[PDB]
Amino acid sequence: LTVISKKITDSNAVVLAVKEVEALLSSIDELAKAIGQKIDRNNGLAVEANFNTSLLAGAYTISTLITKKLDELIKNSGELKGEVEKAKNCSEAFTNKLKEKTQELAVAAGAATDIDAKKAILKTNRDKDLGADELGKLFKSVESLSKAAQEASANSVKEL
Amino acid sequence: LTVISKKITDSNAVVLAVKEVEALLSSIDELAKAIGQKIDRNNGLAVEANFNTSLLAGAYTISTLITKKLDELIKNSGELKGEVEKAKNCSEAFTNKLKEKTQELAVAAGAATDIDAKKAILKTNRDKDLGADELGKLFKSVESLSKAAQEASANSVKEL
Repeated sequence: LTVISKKITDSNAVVLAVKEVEALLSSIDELAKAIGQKIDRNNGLAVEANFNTSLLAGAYTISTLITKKLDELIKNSGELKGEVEKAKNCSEAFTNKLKEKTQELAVAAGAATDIDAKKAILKTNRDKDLGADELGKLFKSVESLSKAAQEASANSVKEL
Repeated sequence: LTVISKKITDSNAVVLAVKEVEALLSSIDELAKAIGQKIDRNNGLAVEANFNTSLLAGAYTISTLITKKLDELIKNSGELKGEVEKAKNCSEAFTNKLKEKTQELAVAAGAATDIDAKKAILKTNRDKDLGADELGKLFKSVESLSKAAQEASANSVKEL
């Protein structure tokens, strides 16, 4: 069926666009892993602490690409327009909190401390006041948008 | 058709897994954008140079997650097993080159220069000798694996 085909196609590009953002979110989690680290030829990472300024600059730029993908998805989001819009607003709030905190996160001579950096990009830190709180709100909202997997998978399992 | 359904499902999880890696690759490109930068409350990023050690540590950890996703995909890759395996080998070569270059990329007190960092993670730098060459080989090979879009899209456009 032509329309039934076009439906499996629409719900396809929707999960695709959402996974792209999940993957960008996952890379901010890898960045948190590299807080106060250096590449280590035997161990992968060794400790080289209290120099996280540019590392944070890279989480900032990734966060602005996530907002962009959330935003472009809205026009193609269909019934999940609502969930996309609240996903994107979380992403903007994360980016805005990092910008508020340049005193702690944007330190001269590279030297944003590990303690401050974890308060920005480590979902699980106890102190979350430099962006970490918003990062977690953004994961949860994108994880609820990813309910679009059940939506699309049911589209194809319109075999009944 | 049950089997024809199962085929649209298989080719679905294949593009999904590939987009996840494309997105992880794209985040290394954002990291390159933040080479020698800091968050800037008016401008997004301002210049704070020659302190890129941990930033590079984060590209390292992301690169090891890409190999992992390429590797897990092989068992579910079907006819594109061949293209997945050469994608993963590029990813391992990128990660191995970063490890070779700890003298330049893993500098004490945070201070890996912008010049050396671009030779590792900036696809388009002229000098590519600290990983940048392998990063580009990995993009191209994953971009050819993403030919799995035509594969899957033709599966669904088995409407004839």
